[PDB]
Amino acid sequence: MNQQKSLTLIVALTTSYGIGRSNSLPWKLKKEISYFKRVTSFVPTFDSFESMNVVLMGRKTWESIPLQFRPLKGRINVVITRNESLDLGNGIHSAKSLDHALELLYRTYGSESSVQINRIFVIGGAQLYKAAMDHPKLDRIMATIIYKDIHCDVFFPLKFRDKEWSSVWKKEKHSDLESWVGTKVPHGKINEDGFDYEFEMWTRDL
Ligand SMILES: NC(=O)C1=CN([C@@H]2O[C@H](COP(=O)(O)OP(=O)(O)OC[C@H]3O[C@@H](n4cnc5c(N)ncnc54)[C@@H](OP(=O)(O)O)[C@@H]3O)[C@@H](O)[C@H]2O)C=CC1
Ligand SMILES: CCOC(=O)CCCOc1ccc(OC)c(Cc2cnc3nc(N)nc(N)c3c2C)c1
Ligand SMILES: [Cl-]
Repeated sequence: MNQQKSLTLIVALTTSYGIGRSNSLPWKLKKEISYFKRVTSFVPTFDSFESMNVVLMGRKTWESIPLQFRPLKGRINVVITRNESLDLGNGIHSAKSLDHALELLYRTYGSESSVQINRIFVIGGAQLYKAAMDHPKLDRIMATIIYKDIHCDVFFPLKFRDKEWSSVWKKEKHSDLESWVGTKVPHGKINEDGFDYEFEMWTRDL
């Protein structure tokens, strides 16, 4: 009673797998953030009466979000921190691991709760991404590929777009991305402030 739902990782990364710098994002992509918000928030209409998605994040990531945007609005936020202490918070879930997170959510949001969980997202930390990539329930990566080798100092931990991982991870057709995401999504290269990026969806079999 815990390993029911699959997990989905969402991430914006460079062709060199760069995801962050001096604790922030090394780009300003207002439309990319907008896609992040849409994907992490989307719940099918019949279910949206009573269902919410969950965002799981590292502590370094909760801190890196501008204070004005936390908790990520309209999603159940859980911060994962090996050190369950005084950090605050208007109603804010803390777990010491990804699995302890799942147990807290299934305990807190059972049939018995007015709020029901739709999809569960891991939204980063390189270190949390690492745990997710090792988790037997992670089966989907929503990747925004940034076609510039922007200087980063934090990297996504597994080269999932590369030949060595290509029998495990497969990029899906764009219509399948749109099906999963529940709307039309810009297809192909988008340019916002200096460089091209594009939305991808990768899966693996559990
Ligand atoms: N480009 C993208 O899409 C994204 C980029 N980022 C970027 O990533 C950088 C953050 O990466 P990273 O340094 O790895 O930070 P994380 O957000 O993964 O790390 C923060 C902390 O979360 C806890 N934590 C993470 N994993 C575990 C685990 N398996 N078990 C217990 N606790 C855990 C902390 O433990 P403790 O409290 O014990 O220290 C860890 O130090 C920032 O630059 C941020 O801007 C973030 C999200 C998305
Ligand atoms: C209400 C209007 O207000 C808004 O627009 C929302 C504010 C969001 O601002 C952010 C500022 C910094 C930031 O660094 C972490 C994030 C997190 C983020 C951003 N893109 C992201 N993009 C992708 N593909 N994946 C992510 N996982 C991701 C993640 C975690 C968000
Ligand atoms: Cl958001």
